[PDB]
Amino acid sequence: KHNMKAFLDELKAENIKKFLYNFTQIPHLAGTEQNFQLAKQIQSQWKEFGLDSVELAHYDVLLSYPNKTHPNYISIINEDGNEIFNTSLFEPPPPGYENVSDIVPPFSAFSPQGMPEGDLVYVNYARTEDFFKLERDMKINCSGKIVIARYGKVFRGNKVKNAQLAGAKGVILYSDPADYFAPGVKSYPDGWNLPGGGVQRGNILNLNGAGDPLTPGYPANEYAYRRGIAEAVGLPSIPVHPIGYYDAQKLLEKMGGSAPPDSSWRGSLKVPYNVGPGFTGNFSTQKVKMHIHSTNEVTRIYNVIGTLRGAVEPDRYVILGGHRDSWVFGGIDPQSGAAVVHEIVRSFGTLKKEGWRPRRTILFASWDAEEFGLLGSTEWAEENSRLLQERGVAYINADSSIEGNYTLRVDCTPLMYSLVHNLTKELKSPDEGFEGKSLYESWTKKSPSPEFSGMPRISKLGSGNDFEVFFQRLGIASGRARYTKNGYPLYHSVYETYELVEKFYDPMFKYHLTVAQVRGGMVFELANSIVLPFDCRDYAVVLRKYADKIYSISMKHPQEMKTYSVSFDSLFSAVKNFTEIASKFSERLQDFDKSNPIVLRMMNDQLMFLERAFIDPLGLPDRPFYRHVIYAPSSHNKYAGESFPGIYDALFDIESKVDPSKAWGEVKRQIYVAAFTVQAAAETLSEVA
Amino acid sequence: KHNMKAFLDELKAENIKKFLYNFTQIPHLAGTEQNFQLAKQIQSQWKEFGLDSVELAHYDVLLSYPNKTHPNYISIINEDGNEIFNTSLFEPPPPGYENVSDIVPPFSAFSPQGMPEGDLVYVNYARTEDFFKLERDMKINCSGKIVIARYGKVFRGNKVKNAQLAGAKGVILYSDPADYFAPGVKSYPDGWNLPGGGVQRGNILNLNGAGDPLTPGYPANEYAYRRGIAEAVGLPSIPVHPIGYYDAQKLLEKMGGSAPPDSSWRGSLKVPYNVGPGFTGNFSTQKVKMHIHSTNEVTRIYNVIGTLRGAVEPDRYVILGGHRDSWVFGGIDPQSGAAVVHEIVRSFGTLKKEGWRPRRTILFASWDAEEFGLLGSTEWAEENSRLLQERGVAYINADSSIEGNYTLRVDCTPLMYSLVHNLTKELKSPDEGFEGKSLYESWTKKSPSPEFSGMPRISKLGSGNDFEVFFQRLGIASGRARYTKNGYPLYHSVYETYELVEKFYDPMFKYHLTVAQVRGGMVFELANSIVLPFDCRDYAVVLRKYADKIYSISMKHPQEMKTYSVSFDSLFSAVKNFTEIASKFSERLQDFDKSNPIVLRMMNDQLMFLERAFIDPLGLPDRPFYRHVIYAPSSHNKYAGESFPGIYDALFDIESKVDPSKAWGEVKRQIYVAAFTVQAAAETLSEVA
Ligand SMILES: *[C@@H]1O[C@H](CO)[C@@H](O[C@@H]2O[C@H](CO)[C@@H](O[C@@H]3O[C@H](CO)[C@@H](O)[C@H](O[C@H]4O[C@H](CO)[C@@H](O)[C@H](O)[C@@H]4O)[C@@H]3O)[C@H](O)[C@H]2NC(C)=O)[C@H](O)[C@H]1NC(C)=O
Ligand SMILES: *[C@@H]1O[C@H](CO)[C@@H](O[C@@H]2O[C@H](CO)[C@@H](O[C@@H]3O[C@H](CO)[C@@H](O)[C@H](O[C@H]4O[C@H](CO)[C@@H](O)[C@H](O)[C@@H]4O)[C@@H]3O)[C@H](O)[C@H]2NC(C)=O)[C@H](O)[C@H]1NC(C)=O
Ligand SMILES: CC(=O)NCCOc1cc(Br)ccc1C(=O)NCCCC[C@H](NC(=O)N[C@@H](CCC(=O)O)C(=O)O)C(=O)O
Ligand SMILES: CC(=O)NCCOc1cc(Br)ccc1C(=O)NCCCC[C@H](NC(=O)N[C@@H](CCC(=O)O)C(=O)O)C(=O)O
Ligand SMILES: *[C@@H]1O[C@H](CO)[C@@H](O[C@@H]2O[C@H](CO)[C@@H](O)[C@H](O)[C@H]2NC(C)=O)[C@H](O)[C@H]1NC(C)=O
Ligand SMILES: *[C@@H]1O[C@H](CO)[C@@H](O[C@@H]2O[C@H](CO)[C@@H](O)[C@H](O)[C@H]2NC(C)=O)[C@H](O)[C@H]1NC(C)=O
Ligand SMILES: *[C@@H]1O[C@H](CO)[C@@H](O[C@@H]2O[C@H](CO)[C@@H](O)[C@H](O)[C@H]2NC(C)=O)[C@H](O)[C@H]1NC(C)=O
Ligand SMILES: *[C@@H]1O[C@H](CO)[C@@H](O[C@@H]2O[C@H](CO)[C@@H](O)[C@H](O)[C@H]2NC(C)=O)[C@H](O)[C@H]1NC(C)=O
Ligand SMILES: *[C@@H]1O[C@H](CO)[C@@H](O[C@@H]2O[C@H](CO)[C@@H](O)[C@H](O)[C@H]2NC(C)=O)[C@H](O)[C@H]1NC(C)=O
Ligand SMILES: *[C@@H]1O[C@H](CO)[C@@H](O[C@@H]2O[C@H](CO)[C@@H](O)[C@H](O)[C@H]2NC(C)=O)[C@H](O)[C@H]1NC(C)=O
Ligand SMILES: *[C@@H]1O[C@H](CO)[C@@H](O)[C@H](O)[C@H]1NC(C)=O
Ligand SMILES: *[C@@H]1O[C@H](CO)[C@@H](O)[C@H](O)[C@H]1NC(C)=O
Ligand SMILES: *[C@@H]1O[C@H](CO)[C@@H](O)[C@H](O)[C@H]1NC(C)=O
Ligand SMILES: *[C@@H]1O[C@H](CO)[C@@H](O)[C@H](O)[C@H]1NC(C)=O
Ligand SMILES: *[C@@H]1O[C@H](CO)[C@@H](O)[C@H](O)[C@H]1NC(C)=O
Ligand SMILES: *[C@@H]1O[C@H](CO)[C@@H](O)[C@H](O)[C@H]1NC(C)=O
Ligand SMILES: [Ca+2]
Ligand SMILES: [Ca+2]
Ligand SMILES: [Cl-]
Ligand SMILES: [Cl-]
Ligand SMILES: [Zn+2]
Ligand SMILES: [Zn+2]
Ligand SMILES: [Zn+2]
Ligand SMILES: [Zn+2]
Repeated sequence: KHNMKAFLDELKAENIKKFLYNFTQIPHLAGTEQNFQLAKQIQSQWKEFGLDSVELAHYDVLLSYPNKTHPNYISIINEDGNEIFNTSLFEPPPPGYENVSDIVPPFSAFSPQGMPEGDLVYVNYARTEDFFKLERDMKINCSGKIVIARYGKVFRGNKVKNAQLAGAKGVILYSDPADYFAPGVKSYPDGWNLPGGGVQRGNILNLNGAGDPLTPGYPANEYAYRRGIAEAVGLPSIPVHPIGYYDAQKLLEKMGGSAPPDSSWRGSLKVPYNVGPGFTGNFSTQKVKMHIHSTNEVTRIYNVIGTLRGAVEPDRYVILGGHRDSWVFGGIDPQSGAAVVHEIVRSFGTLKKEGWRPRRTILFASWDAEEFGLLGSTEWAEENSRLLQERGVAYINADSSIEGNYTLRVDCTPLMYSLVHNLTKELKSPDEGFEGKSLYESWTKKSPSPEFSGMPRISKLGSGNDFEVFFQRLGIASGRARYTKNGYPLYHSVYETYELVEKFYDPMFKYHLTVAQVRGGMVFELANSIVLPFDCRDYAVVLRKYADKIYSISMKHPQEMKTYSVSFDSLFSAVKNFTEIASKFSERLQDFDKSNPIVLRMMNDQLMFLERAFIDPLGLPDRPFYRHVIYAPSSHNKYAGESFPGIYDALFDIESKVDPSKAWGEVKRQIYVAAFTVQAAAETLSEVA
Repeated sequence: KHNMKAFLDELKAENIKKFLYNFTQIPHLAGTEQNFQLAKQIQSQWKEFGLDSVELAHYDVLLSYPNKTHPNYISIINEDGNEIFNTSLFEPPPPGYENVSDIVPPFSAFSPQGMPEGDLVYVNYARTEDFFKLERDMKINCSGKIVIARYGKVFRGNKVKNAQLAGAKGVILYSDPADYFAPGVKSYPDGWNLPGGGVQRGNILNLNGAGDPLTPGYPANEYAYRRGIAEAVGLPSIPVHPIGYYDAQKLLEKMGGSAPPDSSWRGSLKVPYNVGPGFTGNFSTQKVKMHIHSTNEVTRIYNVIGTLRGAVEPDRYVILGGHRDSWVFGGIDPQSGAAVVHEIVRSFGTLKKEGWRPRRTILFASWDAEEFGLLGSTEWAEENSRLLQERGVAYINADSSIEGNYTLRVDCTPLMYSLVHNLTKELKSPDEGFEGKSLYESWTKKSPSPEFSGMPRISKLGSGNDFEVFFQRLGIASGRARYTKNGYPLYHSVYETYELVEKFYDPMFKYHLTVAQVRGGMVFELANSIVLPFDCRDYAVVLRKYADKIYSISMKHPQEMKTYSVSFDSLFSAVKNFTEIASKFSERLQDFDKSNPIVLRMMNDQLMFLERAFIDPLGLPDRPFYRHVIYAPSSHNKYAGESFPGIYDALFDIESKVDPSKAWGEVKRQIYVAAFTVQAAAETLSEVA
């Protein structure tokens, strides 16, 4: 039989290991020759593996790179202007890679150039609430200061935006052992912790879904018109640079001014964690000076796009996509995901060579420049948005397969909750102590949902990965899955290597195999079930949960809700209707006449277009590329999802707005928008005529 | 047989006559009780005629009405402030209707209130070029003046916008016999001309597709949040009022200042047509004073929505829609169209009662508040946009069936050119002298296309009617057809009556019948052809024509095109590709395996979504509701279509821009957008996998 079991059994742990090793011996930084070579290899092998076509799609996008002859670094500088202390120019490379060239030194991609000099303020995680505390409660003013912030909690682009809005003239990011050194574990190479010389690379953009900073809306193709840098989307206006905790200790140890406000502001280094501004009295005339010389350059990138034509509905696309570019070796990020995809392709190709075809078309992607802002996926989607809007069934992401070795992590649309439950009950747990039990059982035991007894946690989609264009811009049902912990310390560091994975995360490649089965399994089902495997009722349940949640936030302001006549009735009414209509649609989907293919196509179209129905073509306020009304990335933390984001942001900090009538007006406006869109989505599930 | 001939033969001229008479005995002004009653009648009869369901869909939208106890009028006022001349307060009503109540007096809907007083400037048709001539060449300054303009050439909303941007403090519109009195024909009731006391009502909004001024984007339903009037879309900021040529003569006869610049500025009244400002010396101290007291009011409107469920593809909608609201009696506008629709419904219902059903679902609409800005169609589309985006095959408009009695007029998407040619060859010409000949033959003889010998003129869609939301916002293939002349004088006047039509336009109701066959025929084919009756190749042909046209406009500026590197190569390349791909798609559509319904559905979806592919979700600059990249209403004349409007407006008057680098940049940007969208549309016709 050519069925799911056949697909699943052909997947091999040993294969994923061979591929991971192959993809991680040299760096594959976006826009470099080495990453072009790997694209060409992936393209050749997918062809050999059996796909019907395999093409490269290229774009010319804004990237950022340090100047090789003018390195970036930070100094403590004395009253004379002598640099008495300099941060490191490179991470000590790991054992056996000390002769690898083209390791990009740590830097914050897209930082502008500058050499600002000033007093430090320490801002904790540089979260919205950290700055509120500092400005509102402690009365510290960051204007003209250099801020230093510890990585963690929220996306680093949000930190930089927040610093910049507080009037900082520069930002220093560092990795605190409180957040990146697990108790009892040793530093790389002897365990999986971050050494003091390790540093986290990463871009610091605020793109809000735009893709290439220069070409919002349109693909960065050969004849594209580009904005000038001054009008580019999402670039920071102040220099930024990341450092490790050895160097951070040197910058923090002399800090003076106010004490930290409380213990949630103290990391684990042996320093007081004073907020500043500036240093204690003896050094009060020493300053910090950054030297940043990175340049932004339009550079060509390459996606690989593989097609496995569907037998019955070739005009219906199930997409498995993940990126290929890495900061350095990409041992976990992305290559642990890409090796999984490569084996998935191999297994689908095996079946195809024996004469099978999926029912719908499967598209496989190896995206470029994900690290620089999801640029490769976003540009390709901009190019192909019409095809995707009308034909896109689903998108399954495939970045890192592991960030830990404890249990499964799934984030996805409610429309895939049932699919994930059902598949995971049919898969074997790889976990110690659950030999012969199902993945559902182990996952449910170790990660119980907060809401329902006997079910597992499934999170909403956030962002900071390549599903963003598909889900939040285009409204294609999306999901992702990986093994996780109970981020990871070596994230975006030179120390993320093949050996890190083989020695410390997954020596048997069993967690990888489990992830390939979940991802692959999802795609197989999406691509081959006669009836699309979405359950609209699961949306109805979460919609009520989110409505209760947003209502409760509003209800912290009972007096304003009275004064301005703020009602959530319309939104609850819409959610009720969606629940009733969804229930009747499910009955029909169960009871409809199974022989009739138009009836079948009608009802699958209704399932496919349900996610699509949550898109507002007007987008969210000031964020035109975030069009989904139910889910957007948090305005405060790009990684986290926010539900009813339009209402959430209208309510956020509302007690501070100077014109409350106007602010509450806008809350009511967002309620109207959301109720309307919920009702409109429900109506797509009504009988059609 | 239940085929098109059966549908077509059941249509009767005598039926349309009975309905026209029924729909035109009392006024049906939007938002009034009488128009609600007619909606309820139409709903009852469509039910009786056989439709599967017939519902009212209501909205609460901004309308405008004069104050019944405080009438609007204009005065010449002397140095003392005595009103020595007053324009009329009502049109003399026609014979036999002098006791009809609730005839709304002439007014410009949505005018703000005011009583400005000043000197007149006469601005011809108040076109963009009229104001250029006045300001640039004649050096007359309209700032603080009251402008008087003759109706004609362009939509009146554009006139008012233009006046307002020139700094006018009020506008007076009038009907010049040069434009509204045909030589040799008598005034109503003795012929079809406009009497001197006749006046053209009409709204003066600049909505740019928005619908209800208060709820852009979203339906004006029960829980809608509304903008405040100050933030409403499209309202004029200066008072406006329309008058007839008796009154206009009194205002113009004393005009002084400069002579008219040339004869294209002179109408047919016995006045010099001086431009002003102000009156000749003896009266130089007399002024003009307007008194406008109209109010904007949120008012309920009612669309009637009839459904005839499809037998095979019920989730595919062919829409026949036209409005029901009228300024007064609506003898031509709209009721000559609505009576045609009513008979179409009757004929489809006849067949249905004998057991037939169309292949696809047919939706019939009787729209409200079209006269106030296409509000009823736009709000319903906003409500149902998701259903329409994914299911809408086509929209056939059905406003006035006649504006003359000479030949056919068709404006539509290229995708319907072949359909219209083929249908018209099968229909009988109603024309004198073409007894026994086809409508194609008479139409082709009297209205030859400018491009192709042996073919008829088919125009692009403009706007100023209820297809705008469907075509230019949503990208649903749209068309319209009526009998026309070789506008009409009594347009939007009290004199537009049943008798005007029965006595002077169409006594035998044969032109009406022909129009019902064309409209009905189109819908029948769209709704019942196995393969959708669109020919993508016809788009390819016009796309090249428009590209040649826009290139030629640019080429008036050869030196700037050199300096700024302005190339149209990408756009021509895209048009070439569309031509090649369209040709290959047509071969497949001809040669594909006819038995396979998914292949059929795939290919019909590709045809349905082709029009859809020209939509940019970002819209045109500053006009977010005009999203079609090939067609928008002219920024200078809402009635006229413009091709490649983004490039056209970037080029318009470019020699006047102070920063030519920036202006030419934006031209190149619009070229990129257009080439991209053309290529993207073409790619939807490529094999899908
Ligand atoms: C969820 O689904 C339910 C239907 O199962 C749906 O109910 C609809 O509610 C609207 C109002 O929110 C109803 O609107 C009314 O329609 C009647 C005509 O049928 C009007 O007369 C009513 O207007 C009068 O009364 C109003 C109420 O005080 C006044 O403000 C107004 O000025 C008029 O006096 C009113 O417009 C509608 O009829 C029902 N539809 C049905 C089929 O029951 C509900 O709207 C859906 N929820 C959402 C969020 O869409
Ligand atoms: C209409 O359809 C035709 C195809 O039938 C399509 O042609 C495509 O044109 C683009 C360029 O406009 C080609 O792009 C090239 O791709 C190759 C890789 O295949 C690149 O090496 C090229 O880049 C190099 O050369 C450029 C040209 O001077 C340099 O600017 C660049 O820096 C590099 O040195 C270039 O990107 C593309 O390959 C073809 N595709 C095919 C299948 O022929 C045309 O684009 C379509 N028209 C529109 C408007 O889309
Ligand atoms: C390790 C850490 O600091 N974590 C902070 C907090 O993380 C979360 C917080 C909440 Br609340 C909810 C969820 C998360 C979360 O899922 N974090 C994952 C961090 C790993 C990011 C990883 N992505 C990427 O590295 N993308 C790139 C580019 C992203 C972009 O340009 O948009 C980048 O992020 O620089 C990946 O998705 O695997
Ligand atoms: C009679 C006249 O003055 N004609 C001027 C020039 O007309 C044209 C010019 C060119 Br160039 C190209 C086409 C035309 C044209 O087709 N004109 C038709 C005038 C009749 C308008 C008629 N519509 C309507 O009355 N609509 C309403 C509401 C429209 C809105 O709010 O958007 C209004 O327009 O007040 C109708 O479509 O039948
Ligand atoms: C990764 O694996 C690929 C393919 O198995 C290796 O690429 C092959 O390299 C040899 C040159 O030694 C050639 O004979 C083949 O043409 C290559 N094939 C392709 C498709 O590129 C590659 O060398 C491996 N890389 C590492 C680091 O092990
Ligand atoms: C920090 O690095 C800077 C730059 O390399 C060092 O300062 C330079 O040192 C040489 C003296 O060897 C001078 O010629 C340059 O003028 C210095 N440049 C600047 C900008 O100061 C500095 O010595 C290093 N500091 C430490 C502690 O190593
Ligand atoms: C997950 O599995 C459940 C249980 O098999 C599926 O629900 C069943 O579906 C069948 C076929 O329609 C119904 O007749 C049974 O009544 C259902 N049982 C229950 C308890 O609902 C469910 O459809 C699967 N989900 C997906 C997306 O496939
Ligand atoms: C327009 O035609 C309709 C229907 O033929 C007339 O409406 C009918 O009016 C009588 C009252 O005289 C009732 O018996 C019916 O209930 C009505 N039917 C409907 C569906 O409304 C209407 O009177 C005609 N109007 C004019 C001006 O002739
Ligand atoms: C134009 O209409 C105005 C307003 O009706 C007339 O002026 C009014 O006339 C009466 C005298 O009968 C006065 O009491 C009002 O004070 C006048 N109002 C204003 C605003 O002037 C005027 O007489 C009419 N002019 C002509 C020529 O008929
Ligand atoms: C208009 O009529 C023409 C002529 O009948 C149609 O074109 C023919 O279509 C048949 C069926 O596919 C082809 O086999 C013939 O070769 C076509 N003839 C020509 C000259 O093209 C055309 O399809 C009709 N247009 C529409 C929209 O139906
Ligand atoms: C890098 O720095 C060097 C040397 O100090 C300089 O000459 C060069 O212009 C810079 N390179 C870039 C790409 O800016
Ligand atoms: C913060 O500091 C700068 C001092 O130069 C000042 O311009 C700004 O107003 C200050 N803001 C507050 C709230 O104190
Ligand atoms: C692998 O699993 C063991 C057992 O719990 C755990 O203690 C170890 O920390 C895990 N490795 C990683 C990298 O999390
Ligand atoms: C109309 O004018 C009258 C009388 O001069 C006034 O009292 C009334 O308020 C106005 N009506 C409206 C709706 O504005
Ligand atoms: C037009 O007239 C007004 C006079 O009050 C003036 O303010 C404006 O600048 C003038 N414009 C030109 C171009 O003369
Ligand atoms: C009806 O047709 C005749 C014959 O050409 C024409 O002279 C007359 O003007 C037409 N009526 C109208 C209203 O155009
Ligand atoms: Ca782009
Ligand atoms: Ca609206
Ligand atoms: Cl992932
Ligand atoms: Cl029409
Ligand atoms: Zn990654
Ligand atoms: Zn990453
Ligand atoms: Zn009309
Ligand atoms: Zn009209």
